Amino acid sequence: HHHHHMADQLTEEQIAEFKEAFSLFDKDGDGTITTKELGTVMRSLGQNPTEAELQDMINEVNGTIDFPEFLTMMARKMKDTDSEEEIREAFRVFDKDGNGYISAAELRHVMTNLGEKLTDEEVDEMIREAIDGQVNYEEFVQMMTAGGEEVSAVVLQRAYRGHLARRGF
Repeated sequence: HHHHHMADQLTEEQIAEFKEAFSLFDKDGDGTITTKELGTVMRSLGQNPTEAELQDMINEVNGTIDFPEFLTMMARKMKDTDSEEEIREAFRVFDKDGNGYISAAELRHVMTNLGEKLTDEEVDEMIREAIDGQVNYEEFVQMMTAGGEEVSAVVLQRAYRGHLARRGF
């Protein structure tokens, strides 16, 4: 019926690169790898899934992974890696002294005055989830992962609204 695939988001070079790496881990040449190789082939390709991510991927699966499933796994993890990096860069934009912290006051301010402005209810929940009144934003990012300032603001608001949606259920 349909032709769409996550691999549509991959370049031809990536497909070839992922194919070479995958096959490098296929021992008996049956076109599949075992679940215990998944983490290592992903790392060999520059992706570092956490133990939880790996467990989630494996649960989606005779204990083997076929190539199209692997391409899908790669494409989805690459998307998450890119988003996570973008969220970190967006926070870094608002870290004026670059020390890895943002004041609760400053975070609340940029979230409500720039971009797709957070409501008082959204932002107050944000501050609650984020304080020692300093926000270690690296920790906040890891927690969410389970002008220049304008674009950065929207990155954070969309990331946070995504987190809120998941939490509402």
